[PDB]
Amino acid sequence: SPSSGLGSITDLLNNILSVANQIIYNSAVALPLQLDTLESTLLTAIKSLQ
Amino acid sequence: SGLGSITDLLNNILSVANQIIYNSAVALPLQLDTLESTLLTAIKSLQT
Amino acid sequence: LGSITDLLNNILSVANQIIYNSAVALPLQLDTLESTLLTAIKSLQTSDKLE
Amino acid sequence: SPSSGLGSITDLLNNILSVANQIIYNSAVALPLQLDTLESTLLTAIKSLQ
Repeated sequence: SPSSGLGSITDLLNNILSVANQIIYNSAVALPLQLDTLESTLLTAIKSLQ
Repeated sequence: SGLGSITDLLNNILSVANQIIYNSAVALPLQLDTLESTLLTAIKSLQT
Repeated sequence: LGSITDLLNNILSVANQIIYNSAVALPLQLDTLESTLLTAIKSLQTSDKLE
Repeated sequence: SPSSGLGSITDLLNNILSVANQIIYNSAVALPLQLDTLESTLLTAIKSLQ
């Protein structure tokens, strides 16, 4: 209903898209980076044994 | 169910999306830290 | 109802599944990874006391 | 594009759907694959002292 209905719906959809964009950053960049760092830390501690 | 209920759906989706931010940016990273620490101690108990 | 209502219902549905994956399935895999590794390390100690 | 197509709204819903899907793949498949690859690497590093 002019023009706010389009505007209010458009604004929520815009919020949701920015959050999902952040979630895809967390899952495809941040966490994979955290797991790589964790692997090598532990991998180093284990090789530190022999 | 006019514009209002669609606005409820949107709020429900936004709220759930927020929970997913918590899980992925807070809970999982913290779980990984706790795990890293537990294994680090155990490996270290082999050393000394 | 309806096209937008249908799309939104789908999105929500995928979202609830993402909540399960990230709050239940992944933490379970992390716990099991921890358990499995601790067990490898530990059974190794138990293998020290002999030979 | 004709107004009947809804314009702003329709593209947003498609993007959010596309992203949600990629998030599903990352949490259900990619991260699990990386976790398994991690566990093997560490186990193999342990297997190599034994």
